Amino acid sequence: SKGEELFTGVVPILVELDGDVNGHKFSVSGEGEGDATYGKLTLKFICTTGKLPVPWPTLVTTLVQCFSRYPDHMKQHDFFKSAMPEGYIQERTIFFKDDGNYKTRAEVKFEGDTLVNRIELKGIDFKEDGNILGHKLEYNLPDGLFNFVKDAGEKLWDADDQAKKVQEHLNKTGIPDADKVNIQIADGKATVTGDGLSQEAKEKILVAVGNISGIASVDDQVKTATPATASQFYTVKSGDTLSAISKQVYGNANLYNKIFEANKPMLKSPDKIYPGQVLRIPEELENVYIKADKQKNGIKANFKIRHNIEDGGVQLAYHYQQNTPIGDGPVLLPDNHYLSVQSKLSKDPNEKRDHMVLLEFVTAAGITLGM
Ligand SMILES: [K+]
Repeated sequence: SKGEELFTGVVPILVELDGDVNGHKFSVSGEGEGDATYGKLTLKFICTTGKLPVPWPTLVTTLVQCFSRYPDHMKQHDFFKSAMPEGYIQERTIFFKDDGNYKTRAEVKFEGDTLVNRIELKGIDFKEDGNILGHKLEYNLPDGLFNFVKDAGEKLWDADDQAKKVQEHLNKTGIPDADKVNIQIADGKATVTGDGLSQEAKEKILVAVGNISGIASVDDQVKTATPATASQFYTVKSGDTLSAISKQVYGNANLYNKIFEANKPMLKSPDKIYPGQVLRIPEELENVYIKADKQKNGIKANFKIRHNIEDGGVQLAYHYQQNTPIGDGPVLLPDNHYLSVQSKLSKDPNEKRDHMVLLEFVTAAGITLGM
């Protein structure tokens, strides 16, 4: 198990992708670094040929799982590092439901002190007005400033006494940790400041202040003691039901109670949603499932990605993966396990080329009972 030595600290990363999707050719270069002790990746990608013809999110999985955090009890199962520095070949087919597919072949290996991921991608059969080539997928979840339908929500005053009325509302309705934030109201703009809340507790506070009549935006100045993926925020439409919303955002109405619970105690029952109300849509988690493929000396994985569609819905991307070592030295062939991935996409306001900034955390784990 030599290869783990190479990952004990911060390691620079080069990524190069040459892609052609339905004859639309493009290239991507990536620079940054990974820290496998923390399963952490910090990378920025640039479309070097111009504008990217597909949504950036659809390329994330293709654009170095040797940087996954494998805890001590899991190191027996870390195929990815055991193949270093000679590396591995990583191949996938990605089936976008009701649309085209990507086929990818990548070489992942050290070149000097740098871990390099060189990729060839070919996409075919996509609908030129589909969600992919039509650029209908949301890039990321809005940060920092959240917008609400200004005149929707609880009526706390007619048209610091305003911020006082808000704080009393948060308290009276039972919003957890309302006593750990400070509210400021400036002409339809609320600023919420606080420290050491959960991601979930923060989100419930933000939504409860925004769902007040006369509040058009909420400035999230709240630090979470600990990150974690944010939820989607959904604006209720005339005619909506929680069941129909669930069908759109998750794919089935049978997850409607997931939305209801995630918006308690602000929301008292499924029938009390109203047009213009913002609701938290908690992530439906997807894991990466890995298995060994010994008579090929590597591993297989399967998983799916949920890509949010901008104007409502989810585009599923089914992934099937095979990894084969490049070197002939023995490698670790793991037991069945899974990886848990948290990813955040952002933009450099000063960058002018088509790009993607990526922050990612990945951890390994053993298959659970509920699985
Ligand atoms: K409002």
